Amino acid sequence: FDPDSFKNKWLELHNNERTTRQLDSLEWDGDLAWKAQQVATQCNVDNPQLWGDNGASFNIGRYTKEQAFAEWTATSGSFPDDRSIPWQRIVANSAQKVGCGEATCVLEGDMAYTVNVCYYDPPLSDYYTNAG
Repeated sequence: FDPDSFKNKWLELHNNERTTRQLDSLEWDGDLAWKAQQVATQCNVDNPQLWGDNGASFNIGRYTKEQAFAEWTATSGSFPDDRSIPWQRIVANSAQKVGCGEATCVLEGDMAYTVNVCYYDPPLSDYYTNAG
């Protein structure tokens, strides 16, 4: 595990997407990244145990960073419906900060797959607030 490159890759993926669209870059926040790992550690994509006011303000996904990120941005198509929220978290105007974390989990007696989680601050709100 190389932390410095880890932060770089995640930030680049996020900031590429927003740079294209004339948006301010996101800054890394360690606290979020920690919380991200707390959630990542559980090996539970469907029913994570969450804590905090911003507990739900996160994306979750399987495999490599690129694959996981793409799967979120792929949801752009149906904006502004609730199916596109993954993508909304990434490109919300209001959003300032991201932190990501990972965990290696195992398909029982088969193979190991990475789990990725990113947290966002401020958390996503209503349609109007998000673009403010």
